[PDB]
Amino acid sequence: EIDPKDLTFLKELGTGQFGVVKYGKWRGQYDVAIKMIKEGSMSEDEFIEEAKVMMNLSHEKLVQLYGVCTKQRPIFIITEYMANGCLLNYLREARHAFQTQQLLEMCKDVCEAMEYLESKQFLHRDLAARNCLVNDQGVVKVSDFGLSRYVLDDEYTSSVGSKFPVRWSPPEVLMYSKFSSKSDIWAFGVLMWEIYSLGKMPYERFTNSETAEHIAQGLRLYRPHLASAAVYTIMYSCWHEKADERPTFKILLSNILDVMDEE
Ligand SMILES: Cn1nc(-c2cccc(-n3ncc4cc(C(C)(C)C)cc(F)c4c3=O)c2CO)cc(Nc2ccc(C(=O)N3CCOCC3)cn2)c1=O
Repeated sequence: EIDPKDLTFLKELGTGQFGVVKYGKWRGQYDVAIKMIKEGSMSEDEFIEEAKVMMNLSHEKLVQLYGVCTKQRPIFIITEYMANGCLLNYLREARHAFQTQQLLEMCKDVCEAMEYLESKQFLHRDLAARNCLVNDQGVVKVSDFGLSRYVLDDEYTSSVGSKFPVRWSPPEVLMYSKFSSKSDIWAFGVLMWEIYSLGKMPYERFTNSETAEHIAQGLRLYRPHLASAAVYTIMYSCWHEKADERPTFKILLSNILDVMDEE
């Protein structure tokens, strides 16, 4: 529990599923981001109970939760501040002129975070470049893990809703609501595709509805130009039609390290 007397509100950082997020300082010293949870957007009591478990998730590649303000409304969520914002927009800025080793290191950052979540049996459920952030050193960290469970908007939570992450979801989620570790694995493969494509929309010439068909029929994202055969094999291995034949994040991490050594 953070005391809101110890916060300031300095600049807007944009809006997400729960409303506005601000940059400010905590204790007059520490940079933070502050989610101000919009009324009606969150299952607040459930989140408050889960925040207790989320306070114990800590890894260098996970955005760090500093605390919450829950003796008031709106509730606030206080985290690590990530100076370069979301990965998706960062990827899309041509000035960065990334080398492919830098792209692979972004995949590795995310894979490390995801291996830690997997070790805790904790699903993200919306892993995608829009839900990763980049700090002032260029390190990518996974954000907003587990928070999909508290979203009240049916357009997000329904698998045929307009906001559901269709292009990041495996067939068994879209058809049956079968969420598992292996559904985050599928999304991670799509995220590597986003990274190697410099932030293109997956299935860029298809709708959500056409994507769900394409993939249920066995077809897959093409190799981005910047991806070697070895990198494409890694992302592609995340998309096996049999969930149980997809790798774990531990295996992915070893594969990524091997390719880094090879390249
Ligand atoms: C910690 N933090 N947070 C956000 C932030 C802000 C708005 C929304 C969200 N967001 N994103 C996804 C999401 C998903 C869900 C589910 C439930 C759908 C998964 C639930 C949610 F609450 C959310 C959610 O709030 C976040 C990330 O949390 C943004 C941060 N930093 C910056 C820094 C710079 C700039 C910028 O302006 N620039 C200018 C151009 O150069 C680059 C930098 C912008 N932001 C930050 O440090």
